[PDB]
Amino acid sequence: AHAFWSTQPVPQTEDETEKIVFAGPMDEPKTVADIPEEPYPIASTFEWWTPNMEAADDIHAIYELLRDNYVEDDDSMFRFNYSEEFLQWALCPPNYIPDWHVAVRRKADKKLLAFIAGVPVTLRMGTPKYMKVKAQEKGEGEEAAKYDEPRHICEINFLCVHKQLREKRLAPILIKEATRRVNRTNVWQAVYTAGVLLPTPYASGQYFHRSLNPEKLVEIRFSGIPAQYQKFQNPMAMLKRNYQLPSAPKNSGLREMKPSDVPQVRRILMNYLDSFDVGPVFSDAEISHYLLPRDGVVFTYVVENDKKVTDFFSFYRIPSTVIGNSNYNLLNAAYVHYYAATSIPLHQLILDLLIVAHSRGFDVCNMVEILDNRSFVEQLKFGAGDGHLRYYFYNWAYPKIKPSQVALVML
Ligand SMILES: CCCCCCCCCCCCCC(=O)SCCNC(=O)CCNC(=O)[C@H](O)C(C)(C)COP(=O)(O)OP(=O)(O)OC[C@H]1O[C@@H](n2cnc3c(N)ncnc32)[C@H](O)[C@@H]1OP(=O)(O)O
Ligand SMILES: N[C@@H](CC(=O)N1C[C@H](CO)[C@@H](c2ccc(Cl)cc2)C1)Cc1ccc(Cl)cc1
Ligand SMILES: [Mg+2]
Repeated sequence: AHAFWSTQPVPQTEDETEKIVFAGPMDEPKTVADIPEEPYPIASTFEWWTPNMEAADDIHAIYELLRDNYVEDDDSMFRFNYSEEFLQWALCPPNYIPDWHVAVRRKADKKLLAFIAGVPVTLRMGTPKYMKVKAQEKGEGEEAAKYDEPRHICEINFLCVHKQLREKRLAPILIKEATRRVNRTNVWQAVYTAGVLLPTPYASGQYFHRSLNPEKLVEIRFSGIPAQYQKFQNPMAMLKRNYQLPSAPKNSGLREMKPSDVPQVRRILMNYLDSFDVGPVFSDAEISHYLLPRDGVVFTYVVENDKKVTDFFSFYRIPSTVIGNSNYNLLNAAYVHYYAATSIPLHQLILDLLIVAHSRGFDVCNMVEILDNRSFVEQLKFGAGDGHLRYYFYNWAYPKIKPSQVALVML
């Protein structure tokens, strides 16, 4: 049933998954020297391209391909519209590897036809806690601990084939070539998410959305006036009132993050992310890159009291194209990013996120049920969205975990 995924070092079924007991590689160990030097053979109308992410024109070409051809909802009403500043940020973290960004262009006119991006990530991905307990009961603790050290692997994102080229087996070709370039750098595992079911996820979670400007959301048909609001004489006035927020953060001590906060934010974040089975390890340079505010892209606030940072939150912006509408071009969405709470309940920290996002003119706040995102769904009036986000590894055997054991945000 899967002519491509069946030939790959991934678990092939849930049954196979269900009997994985320790973290570790799927495949034959191999070396750099075994991997072909030359790009995979490709059709003569196409050519491989490595974009230069320091070139505005290169960023622009990837921007247009995604604007027109990246992920839509199931009803083809909204399509993500990552900005060029956002792509620069997401594709170029500290020590990114230019060769990991793989594109296919049409020779004759250099039109971008397909893209896939790999970036480095330092990931904890050793045997999960629940399996380590089982291991102890079996007498098997050393085997369970073998791959505990964080690993420098590849995070794959932004896979996109132009609509005119769909269903011609281009996506496997891109994935093979990314894999080759990554292996040529002595990296053998990757982590990726998708909103579709593939062989075979190690975790799955729901999406959640929090209305910030319900009037606009109803106008563009992101949201309905739900059926129980009909019994009311005036449905929408009641909807704004339900979703209203304070004008200003309720935590005094709340202020935008600045560069001098990098060490403290690193510490509180890493201490928190430790509680999860799969989770990134960030250097100070990586905290600076992913969390310092950047206009239009990422927004980060710390709670500082008595000169020390005790809590923080971050969210990032992605507008979506509204594919049908008359009145509105764009849905301005805020996505919960990393955070850490040590002084106040997480719900009270995130409420200030919703307040800031609303003040700065976002329409909806969005998140997946990773991290401790559940602990605040009901008080903060999030509702579940459609479908599920699935988390995957390439060349890594891994026991199924709850999404509440996952701490990697994928942009
Ligand atoms: C060590 C380093 C390893 C590095 C690599 C690690 C693996 C990275 C894996 C990539 C992680 C990406 C993470 C993200 O970015 S997920 C975001 C994916 N992008 C979108 O959904 C944007 C809109 N859609 C498209 O652009 C195209 O429909 C895509 C490109 C998705 C497929 O193109 P098309 O529709 O023209 O199809 P095809 O004929 O060329 O190919 C059909 C084959 O492709 C398999 N397929 C379909 N969708 C996905 C998908 N989302 N992940 C992996 N495989 C996918 C499918 O099951 C089939 O194989 P098999 O079922 O026949 O076997
Ligand atoms: N490789 C994936 C990256 C991803 O997992 N995302 C990227 C989306 C934007 O940052 C994020 C997301 C978060 C909250 C909600 Cl409600 C929807 C999508 C989840 C591709 C993908 C992109 C969009 C969607 Cl909906 C699902 C999957
Ligand atoms: Mg294709």
